[PDB]
Amino acid sequence: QPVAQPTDIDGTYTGQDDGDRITLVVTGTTGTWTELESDGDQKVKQVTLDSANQRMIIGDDVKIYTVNGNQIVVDDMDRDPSDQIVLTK
Amino acid sequence: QPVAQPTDIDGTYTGQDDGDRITLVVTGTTGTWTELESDGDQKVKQVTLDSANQRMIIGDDVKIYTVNGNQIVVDDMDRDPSDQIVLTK
Ligand SMILES: [Ca+2]
Ligand SMILES: [Ca+2]
Ligand SMILES: [Ca+2]
Ligand SMILES: [Ca+2]
Ligand SMILES: [Ca+2]
Ligand SMILES: [Ca+2]
Ligand SMILES: [Ca+2]
Ligand SMILES: [Ca+2]
Repeated sequence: QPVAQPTDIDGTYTGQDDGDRITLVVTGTTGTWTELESDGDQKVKQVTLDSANQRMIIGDDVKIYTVNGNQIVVDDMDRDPSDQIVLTK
Repeated sequence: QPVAQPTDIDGTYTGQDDGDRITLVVTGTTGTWTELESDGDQKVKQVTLDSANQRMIIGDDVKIYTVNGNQIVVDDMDRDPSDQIVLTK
């Protein structure tokens, strides 16, 4: 289904994904997604947040997001739980 | 109805109620509720947060709370909108 998300979720949320530390900074309806690799490099992707349709676009990859207070759960469109990412501020 | 709330909502939320500034600090499942009066006095009440049953106890007054990201909406049990308080971090 498509469930509308809260619109005010400014903050800096962190978590882990396939060994990389993820840092999501949300400013309004946009953001940045930063991955910290093993070697210490970082990959930075621009984010847009579609709150009505629950869509998080990271670079050009479409995700689903769910806001639970300080927690943001990020899912693949097929919600493959092997690929779910949990971020917390 | 009774809708369960996110459990991780640490932060400092502010708003206004009947001319007083309200500051809600949440730590885990507890908190403090501070009212700033006109004369500059403050009234401080202890808070408990019942996330499963959506109940916020402020001192000994029972409220309903709804978490929308950085926003916490606090309602009387009869949800009289004349008495709703919106707090944001
Ligand atoms: Ca803000
Ligand atoms: Ca590299
Ligand atoms: Ca998949
Ligand atoms: Ca993975
Ligand atoms: Ca925390
Ligand atoms: Ca006084
Ligand atoms: Ca009433
Ligand atoms: Ca009032």
